[PDB]
Amino acid sequence: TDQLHGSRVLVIGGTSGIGFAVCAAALGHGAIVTIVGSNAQKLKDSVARLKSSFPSTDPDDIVAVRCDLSNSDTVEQDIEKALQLAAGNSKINHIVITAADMTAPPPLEDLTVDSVQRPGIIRLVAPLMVAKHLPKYMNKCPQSSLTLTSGAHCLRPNPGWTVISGYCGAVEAMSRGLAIDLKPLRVNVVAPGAVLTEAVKDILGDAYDAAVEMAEAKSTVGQTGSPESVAQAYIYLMKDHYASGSVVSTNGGMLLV
Amino acid sequence: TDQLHGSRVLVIGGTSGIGFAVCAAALGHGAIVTIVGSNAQKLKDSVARLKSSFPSTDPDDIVAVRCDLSNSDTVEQDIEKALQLAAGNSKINHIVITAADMTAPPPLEDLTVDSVQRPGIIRLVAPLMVAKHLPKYMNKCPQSSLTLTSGAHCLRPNPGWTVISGYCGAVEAMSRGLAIDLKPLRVNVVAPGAVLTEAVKDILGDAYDAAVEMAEAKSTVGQTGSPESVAQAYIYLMKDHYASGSVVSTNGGMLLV
Amino acid sequence: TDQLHGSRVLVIGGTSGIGFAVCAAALGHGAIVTIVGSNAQKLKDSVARLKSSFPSTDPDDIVAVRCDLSNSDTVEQDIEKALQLAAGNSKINHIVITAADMTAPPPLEDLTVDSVQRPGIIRLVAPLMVAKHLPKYMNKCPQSSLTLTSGAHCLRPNPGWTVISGYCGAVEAMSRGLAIDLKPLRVNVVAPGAVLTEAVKDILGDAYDAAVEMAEAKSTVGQTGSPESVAQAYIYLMKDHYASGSVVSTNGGMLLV
Amino acid sequence: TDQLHGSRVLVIGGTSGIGFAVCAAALGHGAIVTIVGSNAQKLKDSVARLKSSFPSTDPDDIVAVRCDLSNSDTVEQDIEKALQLAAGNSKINHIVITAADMTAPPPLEDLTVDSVQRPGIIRLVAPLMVAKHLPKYMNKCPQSSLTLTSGAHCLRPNPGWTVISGYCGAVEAMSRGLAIDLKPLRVNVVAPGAVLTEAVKDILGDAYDAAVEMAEAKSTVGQTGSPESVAQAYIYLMKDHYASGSVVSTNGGMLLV
Ligand SMILES: NC(=O)c1ccc[n+]([C@@H]2O[C@H](COP(=O)([O-])OP(=O)(O)OC[C@H]3O[C@@H](n4cnc5c(N)ncnc54)[C@H](OP(=O)(O)O)[C@@H]3O)[C@@H](O)[C@H]2O)c1
Ligand SMILES: NC(=O)c1ccc[n+]([C@@H]2O[C@H](COP(=O)([O-])OP(=O)(O)OC[C@H]3O[C@@H](n4cnc5c(N)ncnc54)[C@H](OP(=O)(O)O)[C@@H]3O)[C@@H](O)[C@H]2O)c1
Ligand SMILES: NC(=O)c1ccc[n+]([C@@H]2O[C@H](COP(=O)([O-])OP(=O)(O)OC[C@H]3O[C@@H](n4cnc5c(N)ncnc54)[C@H](OP(=O)(O)O)[C@@H]3O)[C@@H](O)[C@H]2O)c1
Ligand SMILES: NC(=O)c1ccc[n+]([C@@H]2O[C@H](COP(=O)([O-])OP(=O)(O)OC[C@H]3O[C@@H](n4cnc5c(N)ncnc54)[C@H](OP(=O)(O)O)[C@@H]3O)[C@@H](O)[C@H]2O)c1
Ligand SMILES: C=CC(C)(C)c1[nH]c2ccccc2c1Cc1c[n+]2c(c([O-])n1)CC=C2
Repeated sequence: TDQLHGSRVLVIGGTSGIGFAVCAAALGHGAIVTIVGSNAQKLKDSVARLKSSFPSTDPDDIVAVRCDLSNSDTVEQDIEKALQLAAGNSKINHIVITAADMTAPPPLEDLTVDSVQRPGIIRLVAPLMVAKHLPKYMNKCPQSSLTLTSGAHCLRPNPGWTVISGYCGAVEAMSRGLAIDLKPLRVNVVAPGAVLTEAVKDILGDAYDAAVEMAEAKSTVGQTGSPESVAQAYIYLMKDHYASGSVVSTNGGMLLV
Repeated sequence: TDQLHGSRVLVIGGTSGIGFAVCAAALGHGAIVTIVGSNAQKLKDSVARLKSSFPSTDPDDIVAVRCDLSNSDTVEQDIEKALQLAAGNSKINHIVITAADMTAPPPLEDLTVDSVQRPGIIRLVAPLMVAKHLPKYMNKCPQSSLTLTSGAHCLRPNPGWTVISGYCGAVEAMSRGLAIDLKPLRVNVVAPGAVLTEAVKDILGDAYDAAVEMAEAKSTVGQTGSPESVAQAYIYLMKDHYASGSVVSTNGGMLLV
Repeated sequence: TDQLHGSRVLVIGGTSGIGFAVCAAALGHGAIVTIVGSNAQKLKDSVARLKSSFPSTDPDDIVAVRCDLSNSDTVEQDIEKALQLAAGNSKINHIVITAADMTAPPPLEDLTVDSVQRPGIIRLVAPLMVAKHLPKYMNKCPQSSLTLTSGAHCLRPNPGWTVISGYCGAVEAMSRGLAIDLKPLRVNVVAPGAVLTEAVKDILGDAYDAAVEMAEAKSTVGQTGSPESVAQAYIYLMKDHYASGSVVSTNGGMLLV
Repeated sequence: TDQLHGSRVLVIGGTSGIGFAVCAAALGHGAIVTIVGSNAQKLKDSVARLKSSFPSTDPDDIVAVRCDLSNSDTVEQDIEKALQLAAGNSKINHIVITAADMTAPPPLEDLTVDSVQRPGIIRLVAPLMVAKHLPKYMNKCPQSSLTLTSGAHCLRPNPGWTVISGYCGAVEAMSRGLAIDLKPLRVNVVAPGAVLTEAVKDILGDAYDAAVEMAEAKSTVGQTGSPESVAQAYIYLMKDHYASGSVVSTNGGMLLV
C-alpha cells in the first residue's frame, strides 16, 4: 500500500548521478519508470543495473528512450515522444528533470555568445517544452507533479561557473511561473549541494581529493551528499500533494558556513 | 530494510493535527514514537487511535507524556523528562516540534508586553531547551535530525498576526543557528501553509467557512493541505541525511498568487 | 530639491555606531533628528558631536532623550515619550530603530529561560510598542517610513549567537507584518554585515584583531563595513516611496564567500 | 561636495523608463553620464530633455551612444565601444543595466525555441560581455559598482510571462557570480515591482486603466511605483561601498498580499 505503486514516473536525466538514484528510489516504491538520456550505452547499463537491483519488478516497468535534448531542431519532438512513451495508454504521474551537460564552461576571457546560449537549450528550452506538451499526457491535478533541478551555487556560486549559476536561478524562477501556468499541477525544484557523482569526478580530475575535503569541511554534516539521500527530495515532492512553488534544498548546511 | 524501522522518534506536539499525522506516518515506517502534549486526555485518545490503526506494532512503542511547555517554571524539566523517556535504554534518532499555543492574538492597539513574550516560551524557549539537553540523549550524527515548525505567514503575514509571524521568523533563523551549534546533527524547518486541523476551526469559530474558501482560492492547487500530506515533509527530513539548515515549504503555491 | 530637508527623523539607538551615522547622514540632508539611548553621558556627547559637525543647523533640531528600552515596566511609556517629543506640533516622517543590548549570550549548556526572553524586550517589544503608538504621531502615508535592523547572521549565524540570530529572524518577519498592519505607511529592514563599531570591540575584547581580518578576508569587498556606508541603506529607505516589506542587505559579499 | 560629483556613470538602457530616471538622478548629483539605447531618435530626445532640466550642466557631461545589443553579431563589440566612450580619459565608476525589449512573449501554446533564447542576448549575454571587458575601463575596487535589473515577477510570476521570470532569476543569480568574478568590484541587482513607464503603457494598451487599479490594489502602499522612486535604489547602490551580492527590492509591498 504505497502511494507511488501504480504511478508512472518520467526521469529526464536518469541514466547517471542524481536522476539515476531517483529511478532507483521510485522503483523501490513500485513505480513504473521511464528513463531519458543521450548516451545509448549509459541508457543500456542504467536499465540493466536497475533490473539487477529489482529482479522482482516486471521489466516492462523499466523502459528507456534515447533523446539528445541539446539540439534545437529535435528537442521538441524528442520531448513529445518521450512523453508519449512514458504515458502508454494511461497518463504520466510525475516528471523529474535533472538533465544537464555539466562540463566546465570557459573562463570570462574566452566567453563567447554561444557558450552562454548553448546551455539554455537543455536547461531552459527542454523544461518549457515539457510544460508545453505535458497536458496531453498528464492530468492537471494536485496529485501530479513536475520537478526541476537547481543547485546551491545559485546562492553561493562557484568560481568560473557564473553562467551555470545564472541558469540555476532561471530554473528556480521558471518553476514558479510554471506552477501558475500549469496549475493545479504542482511544480517544484530541488537545489542540491555537493553530490559526488561520476560527472563531478570527471570535471575535477586530479583536484577531486582536494575539492572533496573542502566540501566536507564547509558543511555542517561534514559530508558530501549521496545520490540516494538527495533522491529523497524528489520522492518527497511526488508524495506531498500540497507542495508547489517551492525549492527543496539538500546541501548539508553548506549555506551556513 | 527501512532506516526508520528501529528508530526512536519524539514528536513534541503530536496529540493533534500535523504532529499526530507525523506519528502515524512514522509508525507506518515501523518507528518507535513518543508523543508530548499538555492535554491529559487528548494524550490517551491520540495513543489509543494509533494503536488501533497499527495493531501490528507492540503497544510499548507508542508512549505519551504530559507537559505544559507554555510555563517557564517547568519547561526545562518537562523537556528533559520527555527526552529521557523517548530515549529509553537507547538514544533518540529524530525529534519533531509542532507545539504551539494556537490562540488568536490581540490587535495591535491592545498590544501588551505579556502578549509578546508569553508565546516565546513554547515557541523559543522549548526548542532551545531541547537543543540544550538533547546531546545527552542523542548522537550528534547526520543520521539524526531535529525539525522545528514555521509557516508561510513568515513571508505572507496574516493581519493582525504580526507577533506570530515574528516568532515563525525566529524559528527559521534559530534553526540555522542550531544547525551550527549541534553539528553534525541535522536541524531543519517545515513551513506549512493552510492546514485544516481541528485546532484551526476552534481559532476561527464561525468564520471558518469563509476562511477556508479564501485559502483554497489563494493557492495554485485549489485546495487546502491535508495533515497527512504535510506530514511527509517531516518524514523527508528524517530520511535525507544531507538536509540541514533548510526550510521545507509546503503551502499549495499560496506564495505565488 | 531635497525631500528630507523639512523632515523629522527619530533614530532609536542613535548615540553610537550605525544609528549615530544615520543621524549624521540625515542631518547632512538638513533633517530634524531626535535621538534615543540609555546612557546619559553618551547622549550629550552624541549631540555635541553633531552640532559641531553641523553648526549652521539650529541646535534645537538635534534633540536627545534617554530611555531604557530593555526595561519591561517602562518600555511603552518611554516609547510614547520619545514619539511625542519627535512629533512636536507636527508629525514624525521617519523612524529608524538600531537599539540593541549587544552583550555576548551564554553558551547553550548554561542557557537560561531569562537569557532567551530578556533580549526580546528591546528587540521585539520596543518596535511593537512603536508600531502601537506611532499612528498618533505619524501620518500613515507612503512618504513616511519605519525601518528596523537585522543582520546577515540571520542567514549565516555566528556561534554561539543562536538566540540573537533568532531575534534577527523575528525582526525580519515582524517588519513584513507591520508593513501590512500600518499600510500605507512603509516598513523595511536593514541587514548589515560586519561593521566595526566601538561596541563590537567591547564584545570581543582582546579577540578583536583576529576576527576583523577574518571578517575582511571572508567578504568580496575584502573590507569591513564603515558606519558611513551602511547608513546609506537607511537613507535610501527614507527616500524611496515605493519600498515596503523589504530587506536591504549591506554585507560586503559576506554571504558570497 | 557630493560623492557622485565628477563620477562617470554608464546607463545601458537609459533612453526611457527606469534607466532614464537613473540618468536624471545621477545628473542631479553632478555625475558624468553615458546613455545607451538602440533607438536613434530616443537617444537624441533623452539628452535634450536632460539638458533642459539641467541647463547649468556641461553638455560634455551628457554623452549618448546608439547600440542594438539584441544581436549577437555586434553585442560584444558595441559593449566594448560603449565602455570606451563612458571611460573617456578616465575610468568608469558605475554601470547600470536596465536594457530589455519589454514585448509580451508568446503564450505557451506557440512557444518556440527562438522565443526562449532571443531575450537572453540582451538580458544575459550583454551583462556578461560588460563584465568581460569592464576591467580595462574600470578599477576593480569597492567604490565602483555594477548594477543589474531583475523584477518582482521572479517571485510572483505574471501569467504568460514565465520565460521573462526565468531571465530575471538568472540575472539575480548571475549578479552573485559576478560579485565573485569581479571582486572586489561590487555587483548588485534592483528588483522593481510595478512601474508605470511608457513601455508598460504600450504592452497594456486598452487594459491600462484596469491593470493600474489591480496593481494599486495588490500593494501595501496603494500605489504604483514612481520611476523617480525606483531610481533611488540604483543611486543607493552607487553610494554604499559595502553593498555587494545583494538585491534591492522596490515593489510597494506587493509580495505581501
Ligand atoms: N552532482 C552535484 O553535486 C550537483 C550539485 C548541484 C546541482 N547539480 C545539478 O543536478 C543535475 C544532475 O547532476 P549530476 O551530478 O547527477 O550529473 P549527471 O550524472 O551527468 O546527470 C545528468 C543527466 O542528464 C543526461 N544528459 C546530459 N546531456 C543530455 C542531453 N543532451 N540530452 C539528454 N540527456 C542528457 C545525462 O544522460 P546522458 O549522459 O545519457 O545524456 C544524465 O543522465 C544537474 O543539473 C546538476 O547541475 C548537481
Ligand atoms: N494548521 C495550519 O494551517 C498551520 C499553518 C502554519 C503553521 N502551523 C503551525 O504547525 C504547528 C502545528 O499546528 P496544528 O494545526 O497541527 O495545531 P494542533 O493540532 O493544535 O497541534 C499543536 C500540538 O502541540 C500541543 N500543544 C499545544 N500547546 C501545548 C503546550 N503548552 N504544551 C505542550 N504541548 C502543547 C498540542 O497538544 P495539547 O493540546 O495536548 O497541548 C498539539 O499536540 C503549529 O506550530 C502551527 O503554528 C499550522
Ligand atoms: N556592528 C555590526 O557588525 C552589526 C551587524 C549586524 C547587525 N547589527 C545590529 O545593528 C544595530 C546597531 O549595532 P551597532 O554596531 O551600531 O552598536 P551600538 O553602537 O552599540 O548601537 C546600539 C544603540 O542602541 C542603544 N541602546 C543599547 N541599549 C539600550 C537600551 N536598554 N535602551 C535604549 N537604547 C539602548 C545604544 O545607546 P546606549 O549605549 O546609550 O544605551 C545605541 O545607541 C544592532 O541592532 C545590531 O544588532 C550590527
Ligand atoms: N517597468 C516595470 O514595471 C518593471 C518591473 C520589473 C522589472 N522591470 C525591468 O526594468 C528594466 C527597465 O524597464 P522599463 O519599464 O524602464 O522599460 P523601457 O523604458 O523600455 O527601458 C528599456 C531600455 O532598454 C533599451 N533597449 C531595449 N532594447 C534594446 C536593445 N536591443 N539594444 C539597446 N537598448 C535596448 C531601451 O532603449 P531603446 O528603446 O532606444 O532601444 C530602453 O532605454 C527592464 O529590465 C524591465 O524588465 C521593469
Ligand atoms: C509583467 C508584465 C505585465 C504586462 C503583467 C505588467 N502588468 C502590469 C501592471 C501594472 C504595472 C506594470 C505592469 C506590467 C509590466 C511589468 C510588471 N512587472 C514586472 C515586469 O517585468 N513588467 C515584474 C513585476 C511586475
